[PDB]
Amino acid sequence: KQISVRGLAGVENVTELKKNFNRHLHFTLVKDRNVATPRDYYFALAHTVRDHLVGRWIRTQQHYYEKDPKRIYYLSLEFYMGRTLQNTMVNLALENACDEATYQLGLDMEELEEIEEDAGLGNGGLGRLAACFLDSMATLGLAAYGYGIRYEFGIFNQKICGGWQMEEADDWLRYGNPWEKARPEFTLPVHFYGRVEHTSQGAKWVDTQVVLAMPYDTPVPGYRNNVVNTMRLWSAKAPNDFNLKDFNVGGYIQAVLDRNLAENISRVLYPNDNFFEGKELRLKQEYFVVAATLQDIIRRFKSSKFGCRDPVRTNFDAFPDKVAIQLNDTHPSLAIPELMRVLVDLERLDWDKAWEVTVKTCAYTNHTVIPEALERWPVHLLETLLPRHLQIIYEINQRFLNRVAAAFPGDVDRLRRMSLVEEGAVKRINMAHLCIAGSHAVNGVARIHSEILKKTIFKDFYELEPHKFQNKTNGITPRRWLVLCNPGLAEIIAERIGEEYISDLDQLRKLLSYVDDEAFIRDVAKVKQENKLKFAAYLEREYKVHINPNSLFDVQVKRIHEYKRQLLNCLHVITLYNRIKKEPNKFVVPRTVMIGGKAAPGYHMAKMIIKLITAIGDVVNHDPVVGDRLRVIFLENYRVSLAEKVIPAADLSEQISTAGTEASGTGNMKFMLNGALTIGTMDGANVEMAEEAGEENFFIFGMRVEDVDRLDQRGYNAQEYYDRIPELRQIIEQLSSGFFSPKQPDLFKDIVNMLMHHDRFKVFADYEEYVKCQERVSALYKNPREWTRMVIRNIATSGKFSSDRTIAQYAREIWGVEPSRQRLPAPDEKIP
Amino acid sequence: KQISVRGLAGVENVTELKKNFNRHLHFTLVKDRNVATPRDYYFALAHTVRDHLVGRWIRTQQHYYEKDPKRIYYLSLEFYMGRTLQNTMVNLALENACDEATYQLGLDMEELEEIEEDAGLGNGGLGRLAACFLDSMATLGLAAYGYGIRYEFGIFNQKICGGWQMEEADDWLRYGNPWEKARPEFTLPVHFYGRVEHTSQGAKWVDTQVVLAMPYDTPVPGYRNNVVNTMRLWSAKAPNDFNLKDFNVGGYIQAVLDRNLAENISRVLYPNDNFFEGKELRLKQEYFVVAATLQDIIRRFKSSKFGCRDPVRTNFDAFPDKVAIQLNDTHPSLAIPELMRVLVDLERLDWDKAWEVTVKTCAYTNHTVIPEALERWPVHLLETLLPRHLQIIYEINQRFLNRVAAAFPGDVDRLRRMSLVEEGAVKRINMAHLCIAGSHAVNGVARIHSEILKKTIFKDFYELEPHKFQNKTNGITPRRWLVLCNPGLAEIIAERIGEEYISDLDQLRKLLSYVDDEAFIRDVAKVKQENKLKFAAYLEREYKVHINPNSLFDVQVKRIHEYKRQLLNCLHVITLYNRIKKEPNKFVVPRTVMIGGKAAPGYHMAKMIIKLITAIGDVVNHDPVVGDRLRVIFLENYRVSLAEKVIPAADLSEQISTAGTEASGTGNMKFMLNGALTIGTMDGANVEMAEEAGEENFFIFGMRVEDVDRLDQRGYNAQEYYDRIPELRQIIEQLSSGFFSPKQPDLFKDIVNMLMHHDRFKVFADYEEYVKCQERVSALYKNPREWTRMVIRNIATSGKFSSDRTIAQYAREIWGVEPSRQRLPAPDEKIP
Ligand SMILES: Nc1ncnc2c1ncn2[C@@H]1O[C@H](COP(=O)(O)O)[C@@H](O)[C@H]1O
Ligand SMILES: Nc1ncnc2c1ncn2[C@@H]1O[C@H](COP(=O)(O)O)[C@@H](O)[C@H]1O
Ligand SMILES: Nc1ncnc2c1ncn2[C@@H]1O[C@H](COP(=O)(O)O)[C@@H](O)[C@H]1O
Ligand SMILES: Nc1ncnc2c1ncn2[C@@H]1O[C@H](COP(=O)(O)O)[C@@H](O)[C@H]1O
Ligand SMILES: *Cc1c(COP(=O)(O)O)cnc(C)c1O
Ligand SMILES: *Cc1c(COP(=O)(O)O)cnc(C)c1O
Repeated sequence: KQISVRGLAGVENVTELKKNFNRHLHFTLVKDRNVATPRDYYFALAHTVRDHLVGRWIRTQQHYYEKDPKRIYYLSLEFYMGRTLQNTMVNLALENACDEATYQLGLDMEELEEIEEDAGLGNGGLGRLAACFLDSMATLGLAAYGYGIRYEFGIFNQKICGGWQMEEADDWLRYGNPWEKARPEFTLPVHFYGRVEHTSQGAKWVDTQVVLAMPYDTPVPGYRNNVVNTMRLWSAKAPNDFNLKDFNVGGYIQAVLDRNLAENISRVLYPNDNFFEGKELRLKQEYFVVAATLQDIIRRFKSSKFGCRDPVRTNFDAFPDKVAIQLNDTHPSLAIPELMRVLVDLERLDWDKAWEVTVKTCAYTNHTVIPEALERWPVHLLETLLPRHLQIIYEINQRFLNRVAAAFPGDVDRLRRMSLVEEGAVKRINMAHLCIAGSHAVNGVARIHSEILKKTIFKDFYELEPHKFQNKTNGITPRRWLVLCNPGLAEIIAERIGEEYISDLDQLRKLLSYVDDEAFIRDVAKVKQENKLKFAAYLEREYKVHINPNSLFDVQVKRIHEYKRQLLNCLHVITLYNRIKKEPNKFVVPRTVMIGGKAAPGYHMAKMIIKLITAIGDVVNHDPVVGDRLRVIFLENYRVSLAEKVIPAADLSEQISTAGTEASGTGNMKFMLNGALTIGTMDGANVEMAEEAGEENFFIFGMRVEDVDRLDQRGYNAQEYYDRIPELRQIIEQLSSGFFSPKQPDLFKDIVNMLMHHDRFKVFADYEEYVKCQERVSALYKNPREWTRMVIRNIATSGKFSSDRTIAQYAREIWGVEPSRQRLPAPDEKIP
Repeated sequence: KQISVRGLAGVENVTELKKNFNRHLHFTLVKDRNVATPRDYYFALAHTVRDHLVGRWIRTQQHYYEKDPKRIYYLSLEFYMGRTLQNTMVNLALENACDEATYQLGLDMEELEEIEEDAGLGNGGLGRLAACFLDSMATLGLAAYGYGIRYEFGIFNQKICGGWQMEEADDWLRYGNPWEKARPEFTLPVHFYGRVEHTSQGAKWVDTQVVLAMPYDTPVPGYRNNVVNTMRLWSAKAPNDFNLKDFNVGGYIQAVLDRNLAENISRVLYPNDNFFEGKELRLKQEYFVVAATLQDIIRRFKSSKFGCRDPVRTNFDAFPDKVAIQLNDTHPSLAIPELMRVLVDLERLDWDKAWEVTVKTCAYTNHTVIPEALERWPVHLLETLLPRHLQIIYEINQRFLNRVAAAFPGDVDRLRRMSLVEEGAVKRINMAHLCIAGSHAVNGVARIHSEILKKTIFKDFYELEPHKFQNKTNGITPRRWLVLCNPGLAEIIAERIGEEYISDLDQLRKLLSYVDDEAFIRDVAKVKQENKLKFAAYLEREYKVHINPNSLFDVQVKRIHEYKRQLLNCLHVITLYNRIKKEPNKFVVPRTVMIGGKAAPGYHMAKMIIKLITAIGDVVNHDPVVGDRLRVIFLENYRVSLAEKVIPAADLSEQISTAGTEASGTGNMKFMLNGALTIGTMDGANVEMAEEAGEENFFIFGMRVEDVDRLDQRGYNAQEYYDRIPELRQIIEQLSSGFFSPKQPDLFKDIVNMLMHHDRFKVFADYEEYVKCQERVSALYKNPREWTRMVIRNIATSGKFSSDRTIAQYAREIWGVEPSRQRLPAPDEKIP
């Protein structure tokens, strides 16, 4: 029945909304009632909600121009936004008035929200982080700017055909985007290739090709405080001139068709999660965000109340007190040599003076320690495409290694290990060394990840500069991740403690005084039950299904990777299958195991792991002896809007990374706040979460970081595990015999040789502890009342994992900025 | 001071307009007064004017769906619209209220109209015709549809650098288009390549690639009668599937970058005027309009009150009484085999029965007799790209030549001359033969052009089917071409005869009773003078100039071609130059000779002719002895909105085509209605115009069609002319000596060898008569009063050259449709 505090259904504003809705169907959409579709209705609603945003967005921006804050620019190559409609109504408190208004126009608003396409401009974690951050910078009142690429194809749509992933182009822009404001008026040029001449006073980047960067702005509304900040996303556009001009007389028409070569820089998002691919088109995407963003930054500093102020030079020795740029991973590292290039080559500051300014402005977030994720660009590729930025990266290495030398006299290996230039047969630039060297702050995303950085990959850097290294554990936004996807839970919590918790999540602690309160136990388990019934039917309707809603909904949803160990969960699922087929009239707690997530194309192992899951589902789900008891499902095309549907309905969250690989995790937190219990290793933010709810209100198993290290020193031999555990040996035999692949028996023999001979993530070493820890999960699900009271101990202790906490600490400890909860005055106009 | 009847500046609607204008700056544009530019103001105005259009457009279309007219589809690959803002206000009578409203918002509306980009979706004549037709079908109340390609780059922008044309891409869509309504909702597929299998009952076009055709609609408002018709322009979009799907596993990312190959079909307009280029991309553009349009046509027949009606089959033996398709030139000829393909292959009608339906639906306009303009497609290219349409074109040739054979027994040369298949070493299909064979009507665009067709190129066709051949002389729209570009002239005429003439131009005859009326002579010469002063300053401001406004403004503006004979006008200009330098203190009527127009890139001669003109301007305009007396100017980037500025200010119209080459002409008519006097040959519609004003109120010279034919029989020898005329011989010597090219003396030696040795258009044969006829022009300009009274005899007799006359005859004699002047009721809605 919903009607939670989705705000007020004010009679006035409901008459105002129905009116404006009907106006956009007519004037904007040019459609009449006896020819408009649901999609037409979705669009009229989008444009009406978007109209209540703009006086606040115009006022917020006018406001920062006269009040001149220090501004925070968050540079990221991914912004994984998902849908905007419900969120904007949550934030603007329009949700009950517009469901009334559409109720009375006769429509079902929840039906129309499903017509919205996700903005899938990110891959997984790093980009959802960027998107959660944005909401929390807007809610904390900060003059903050998200800058990225407007990709026309975001992350691909995954189709499973014959158990295999088939990729499809994510054509999210086809029907339009009501939430962007193209600003061609504000287009800027980006230069590529060319050459350098060092003439008279200095270096000059000459005979470059030009690509134009065209801005498109989306409003980011804070939670109910009248602040609407901007995300500025750049599109690539060919110049009107050389494309034809100069002697490129190989066809006028061919010359016009070749504009595309240059518009290809923002055509598509590279589909890889935690993996570097040294592709020239990725380096152009990286350089293109940085060049157009830095011109926008320098232009707002110059012409923001310094526009007035002369008397000596444009003094950039105020630039760090007016500017902060956060580098989200090393994909924007070119911001360092680019700020040096404009400062030294264009503004003709002195190197030392421009460097000090660059360091005090810049800061870097590391997102993984895994080697193959790290960005090490071929220097042949850097000086063709950016010959001046390679000069500048050489000068910087030289001055930095002279700082190392002077502080660690004679330690010639330190010099070679700290170098930004990796001498090897294919000399490369290590971009994370660049970022550490040119940022005043470097941070990890969970305390364990941040300690691993200090003790192993950046230890040379940490003893040279202890002061750069920090931690800022990730967060999730309680607006999307609690009140937007779980209005039932938010209602029952608000009903007991109020609504002040959505901008102050630590308040969830007050729920601890209701673990022993019976009305609350019935309510917490009833929302969980409605959400499970609502997801059961989602799959029978939108994908034909019959899952059983009374089973434990066991879900692992995240990008498909070997470190994430979807395969361990796979090994758990066929044990349980085989225990059942051996003692079939033995009771067992029923479960639906749902596993979903995207594989990069060409990550062959990840593509085999999808095929293994669906192959376990083909057998398990069609065995008459198993019945209700076990159902294996692959959840196709996992994305942000599916995550808002499957994380509310889950009972068990599966976060089983090998310890020391998952830097933080954030699905982690989405499940803890929404009432699931976590099975997991002492990895990433899991460690912090078990610390917040009590180890005992969590299900930890497996090796700790020391134990993987103790096992690598020995040498990991999986033949030992196979040999010592019959249950495991049997799974391996089934796999290699063709039990799961009848017609093609040797299909999964790649995963078996991987597990048996070169498994980097030690699946078999965590298997016994995982099957045992999984017995304890089922034992407690059997006790409903007690499963629900540790769920309440998890929800009530989730406050630390709100992004408002993360961002209030980035603000204070790195940007040097202060958070506000205050409402911007922002009404608007009126005259007659 | 303007304020003509540009309608009423109603206080109410002026308050309504200022209000809505301010609304779009805020809600649509997201801009505030202290940050909006002129372009922002232009856009808010465009969106407010466009809002008064939509209830009429939605009502007009609802109206044709219940009233079910026969619909007229005008298939054209060019629609040369120009700007839409002023036109829509002219047609909707909003022009005085919006100039008041913007006056009071403080803006200058005439300033904001100049921010509008032309829709330059056409090359010259054929496409402006299509655009004039559209306005007149909407003004005559016809259920008519313009269908074309939405090109992203229309015809190039011409820059002259060093006297040479330099092409630039026409990026008209950059800042947006407020007048289109994308309708992705209504996307349809177009198939290419594949193969045919003839299975069981019939042929099947199998294994085709698919390109999606995406519709974009623009409103076409009739003059003040509440009718708003649609122009539907198709965009090419890649499928989401094979682009990646199938084994096109040569990169996921490369697969996404290759979507462009298919979106290239509507990237750019081929820049050639009256010239065929057998390029595969042109044939895909041609097939793409036809396939998506014909699906739209069949779908509105089926599902328009026949949607209700069953009881036997969908009977297409009602299709010609419900449908008319006009083929604008042979660029849509594929409509014939495509209607046969759907009817025979898809609806499984019998061939004879589907053919009769195709002929009675189809009709064809020929636009030129010049050979190199004619479209003769390589059959290797037709059966790769469209293997079924080549089967169908073979069957049709076979049945047609069996009709010829039966009626002209034994005439084996007729058979080979009438064939749609030109056997030659590169077998080709003659598309005009196809069009004659599959249309029930074929028409020329001027009576002489239409007689030339019957007597020479299609004479075999005419004696086989006399009944197909017709004439429909072209027209120009008096809305754009009189009241929109010349409000001064329209005011003074309306002031004496009223305003009913703008939808009934023949009324201009009433002005004949004011040739001997003095108030009218002062008024007709004063508007001409204001318009000349307003164009003088246009070039000094927008291009730095100082032309003299008291000189005779002598202008030839049209596409650069050898048949058009810009070179004869060039030969006139240096005679006059040399007469002056020989008798310098002899008075001569001063003139500014303006020549402008676009050359196709790679039409080398046309590109030399531009260079010759600017080279005559470099010498002539910098001779101290010449002074005020002669100024040669190249009018750069001639397009529709420049034509609205230079045709009002002209005194002399130059239409000097070699007789029998210009099929009709329409610049012709624009100048006659706007008060210029025509110098011209007895070519195209010039013949009809001299017939309407009296031969004597015109300046005819040169060979008539018989004389060119009499000279070709002899053989044309230009050495005879050179030999017999000293003035000519001298021009040739100057040209070949380097008089006009000091630093590179042999630069124009290509044009001299062309003139002297292989001039197809007989420049020198019309030279004596042209210099002599030009003496008579200057003699009358010396007599102001008498130049103005023959101008009044030209304006007063222009009525026949309105497109409402052309279209009322296409309607009656070919579409079988009746014209209405009645106002559609069309107000709109209201409720509380
Ligand atoms: N030159 C100016 N005069 C007055 N207001 C301005 C000016 N420049 C910016 N503003 C205001 O501040 C906003 C900041 O623009 P931007 O620098 O692009 O983020 C503008 O949209 C206006 O509200
Ligand atoms: N995320 C990944 N993890 C591990 N190996 C990968 C991953 N993505 C790709 N690969 C490997 O790296 C190559 C380049 O990446 P891609 O074309 O994206 O698969 C592939 O051909 C595989 O050999
Ligand atoms: N199925 C229908 N029911 C009612 N009105 C319709 C229907 N189909 C079309 N119309 C009306 O007629 C117009 C014609 O659409 P079209 O066939 O696309 O040119 C629509 O925009 C509606 O105004
Ligand atoms: N409109 C034209 N009239 C005459 N010759 C032309 C024209 N356009 C092109 N040509 C010739 O035809 C060839 C193909 O056309 P284009 O590439 O458009 O110039 C050119 O290379 C010239 O040889
Ligand atoms: C939050 C989120 C993630 C991150 O989940 P992890 O378990 O941290 O990998 C990935 N993808 C989607 C769609 C998400 O919403
Ligand atoms: C009307 C028009 C033409 C046609 O002029 P002609 O003299 O018939 O060639 C060509 N181009 C433009 C821009 C026009 O407006």
